[PDB]
Amino acid sequence: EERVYQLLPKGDVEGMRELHQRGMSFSPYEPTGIYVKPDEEVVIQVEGTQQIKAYIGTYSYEKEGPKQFNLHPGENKISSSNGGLLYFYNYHNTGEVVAKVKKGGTPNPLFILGKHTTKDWKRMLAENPDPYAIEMKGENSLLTMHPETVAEHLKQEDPAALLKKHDEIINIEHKMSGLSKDGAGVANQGKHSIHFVEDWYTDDYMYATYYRTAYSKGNLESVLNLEELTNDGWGPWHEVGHQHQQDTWLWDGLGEVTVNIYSLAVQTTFGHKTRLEQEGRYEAAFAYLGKPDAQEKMNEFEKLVMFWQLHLAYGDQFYPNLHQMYRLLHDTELPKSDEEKKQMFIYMTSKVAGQNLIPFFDKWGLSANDATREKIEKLNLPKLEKEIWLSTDSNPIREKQIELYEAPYGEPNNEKIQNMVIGTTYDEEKAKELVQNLGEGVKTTGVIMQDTPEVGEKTVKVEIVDGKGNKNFIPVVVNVGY
Ligand code: NI
Repeated sequence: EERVYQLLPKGDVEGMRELHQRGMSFSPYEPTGIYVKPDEEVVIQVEGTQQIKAYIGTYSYEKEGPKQFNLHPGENKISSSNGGLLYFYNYHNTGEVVAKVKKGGTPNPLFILGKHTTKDWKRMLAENPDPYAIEMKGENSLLTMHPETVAEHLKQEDPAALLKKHDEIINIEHKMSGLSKDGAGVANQGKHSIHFVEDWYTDDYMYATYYRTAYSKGNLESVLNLEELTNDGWGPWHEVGHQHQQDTWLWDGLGEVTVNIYSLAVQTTFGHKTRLEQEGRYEAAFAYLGKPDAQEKMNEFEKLVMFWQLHLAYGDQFYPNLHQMYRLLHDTELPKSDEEKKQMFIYMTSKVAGQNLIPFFDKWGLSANDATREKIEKLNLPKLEKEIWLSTDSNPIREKQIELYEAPYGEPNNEKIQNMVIGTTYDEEKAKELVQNLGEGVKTTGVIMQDTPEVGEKTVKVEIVDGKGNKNFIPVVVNVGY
C-alpha cells in the first residue's frame, strides 16, 4: 500500500515567470492521484539528498487555498485541517527525487496521457466511484474537475484526445511567445504545465492568476468537450493567453487586449475565421485611423486590431521574435511607465520588422515622441511600403516575412551553485563559470542580471553572445550576499 513517485526536477515557477516577463506563474503541481481527508496525517518519505515541496489542496478548487509543505529528506508527517489532493513540487533543476507515501491518503482518479489506456480509465472510474475530483494530465496541461462535470462534458471513451488538444493549444501559445521545449534561455518554455481548475466558489466567469486558470460552475463545456474546445474554445484559449502576457509591453488598457493575440493565434491555427472578422471589429477600428484620440476612444477589441495587423504583416515569427527581444533587455532599459512601454513598443516592433513602423503607429494614434523618432531614425531601416494599418484577415497586407530569432545556446552550472555580491551586473570571471556547454562562436559577455534583487539562493541571468552578436540570458542558481 506504498505509492512511489519519481518526481523529475522541474525548476521554479517564479523563476520561469520572471525569465519570461510574464505576469503570473505556471503550475507547480505534480499530481499524485491521492486524496487526503481533513486532519488525516500522511506519512511520506523522501529518498536521496534533495528536499522538495508539497501541497494538500488544489488552487481554485476549494474555498480556502491549498496548505503548503517543505519536505525534508527522510520521514515526514504532514496534515491539513481542510484535506485535499496531494501534489509534489520538485522545484530543483537537477536530480530526480523519489517520494514514498507510506500511510494515509486514499486513491483519486488521475489519468495521465501516454501512460494510461482506455482500459485504465474505465477501471479508474469504476474503482473510485463518486470521487473528490477527476484529474487528467497531459504533457503541458493539468485538469482538475468535478466528477459530475466530466461525466457530462467528456464525449470520448477516455480523456486522451482532449488532453492532446489542450497540449496543442498550450504549445501554440508557448510558440507565439517565442518559447520552446528545446530552446535555451529566453526561448525556454520551462518544465511547468498549465492548470485548469473547475472552481465552484466564485461568481467570476473564468479567470487566470498565479499557478492556474479557473472556470466557475456551469462554464466547463469548452474545457472538457473536445469539439467545443477545438471549435469554440475562446474562453480557455484567452485564460491561457493571460498566463502568457508579458508585462513589458502591457500598459494600462492592454490587460484585456494583448491576451487575445494568443487567442487569435489558436483560433487561426485551428483554421477558424478570427473573432475580429466575425464581429466586424476591423471596420469598427478603422473609423479611428488618423484620429489623434484613437487610443482613448477605441475599445479593447478595436485596439486588438493593431496588434494582430503586425502578425499578419510580418510572419508567424513576429511575436515570437518580439517576445524574445523584450526578454533580452538589461535592467536600466526596462520600461518603467505606461508611456515608456508605448515608446518602447514602437521601437522594438520596428526592429523585429526591420522597417520604420512609426507611420503605422501614427495611424493608430500611438504617437512616437521625437526621442523615439530619432532613435528609430538612427536604425536606417527601410520605410513601410504598404498600408498595413488597413490589413484584415480576408485582405491581409504583408511586408517581408521574417525568420525566427536564433538564440545562442548555453547551460547553467550546478557543480558549484556559487557566491555573488547582490547588485553585481558585471563579473567577467564569475560569469564564465556560471554557464557551460555554450554553442559555437558563443561566449559570456560579463553581464549578469537579477530581475528582483533578493538575497541568498535565487536565479540570476548570465548574458551570452554569438559570432553574429545575438544575445541570450542563461538562468543560474547563485548565493547572493552582502
Ligand atoms: Ni480576460
